[PDB]
Amino acid sequence: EPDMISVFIGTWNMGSVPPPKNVTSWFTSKGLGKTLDEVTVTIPHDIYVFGTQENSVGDREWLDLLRGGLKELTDLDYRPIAMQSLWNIKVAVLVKPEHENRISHVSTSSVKTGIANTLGNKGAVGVSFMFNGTSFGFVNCHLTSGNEKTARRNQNYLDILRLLSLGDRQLNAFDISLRFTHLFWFGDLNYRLDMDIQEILNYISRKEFEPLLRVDQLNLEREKHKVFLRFSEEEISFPPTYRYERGSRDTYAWHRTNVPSWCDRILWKSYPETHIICNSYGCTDDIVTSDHSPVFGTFEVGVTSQAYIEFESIEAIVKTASRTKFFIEFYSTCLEEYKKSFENDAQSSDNINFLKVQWSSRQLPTLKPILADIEYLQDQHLLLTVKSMDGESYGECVVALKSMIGSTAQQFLTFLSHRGEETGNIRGSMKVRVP
Repeated sequence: EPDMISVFIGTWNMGSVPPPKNVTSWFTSKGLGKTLDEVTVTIPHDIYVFGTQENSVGDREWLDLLRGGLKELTDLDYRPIAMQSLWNIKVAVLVKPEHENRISHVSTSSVKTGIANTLGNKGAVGVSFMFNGTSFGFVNCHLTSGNEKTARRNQNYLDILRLLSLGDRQLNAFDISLRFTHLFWFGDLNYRLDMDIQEILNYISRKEFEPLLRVDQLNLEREKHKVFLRFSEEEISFPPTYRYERGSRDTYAWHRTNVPSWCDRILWKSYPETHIICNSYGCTDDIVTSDHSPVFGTFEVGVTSQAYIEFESIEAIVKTASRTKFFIEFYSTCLEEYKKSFENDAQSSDNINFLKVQWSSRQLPTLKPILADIEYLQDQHLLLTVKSMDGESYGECVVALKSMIGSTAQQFLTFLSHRGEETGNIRGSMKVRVP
């Protein structure tokens, strides 16, 4: 029935002590940054997702605290659809009672990413599900600490990306960056500021965040295309959330030392031509039990209620030295089974590192969707993987059917990726024809 839903994401490193009794500000996006402080009448969200780190409250008691807090806030009995914990890294997903019958295909997963000669218990936990016909993944993580450990954090990220098993077994050809309509990845990512302490404190007291954001390690690693390929993060207008003295937010704790940093982050990655708007991204300033401040993010998200596809041609530019033949596998929830193309019938290159690979219409199968309703087909997506004939994918991508419905073929162009690396691009011409 609903066209759109409101999704809340919270991330909080709790610093190994229990929460204060009142965490209302976290739930309602009140504090610093892009906030919902103007809102006078709380509009309860459809889904609340809580990711925590250094959470030393027993699992049952923690879930009870959250459910109890939401009950008091909303007067609704929110339904925990899933929880997953790995050491003190814990995620929970709660939904309005009315939505319980809209949820299906729930899975959870965890991944350990321990590095020698460092403090352990790092990794990630995840939950995925369907809300009617739209799929969601949520990843909560705690990555390697330390100013000098950027490379370790990047490897943690890649290991989580590769090993987290959320979602359908058939989507094994893809990693979690392409398994869901909407993927939220958050946690104590532990990336720091490349600047000395007194200089950082100066900019924080001036509320001049741009010079700090320029030396944020996460931003810098994303710019290098090493992590979070084509994810989004809302603009940061709140002060660094680590490391505070407990009992107030007036003073940062300090021993390059453990400099104040945006450790705690929310990013997202969505299928093309979908509706998602970020309505808040911020931190609280009245929750003072931990050396981190809680971070909130909220999102309005489109949801879709639970014929043939013909290509004129496909051309891929693939980052590879191989000169063999290639084919494509096509997957989608709108297909009864996955389909495969024939060998490419043309290829060329004037670059030792790249290859242009082409499939004419003849080399490409028509795909048959399970339902011919225009409104159904508009919300669907195709997942493509480019494979060699000898056989391991060279690149995956997603293509939206939204603008392709009709009699004449339409252009598409998108990026190929594999294991967190950009591996080229793919383009073509296709249509989704209904009788």
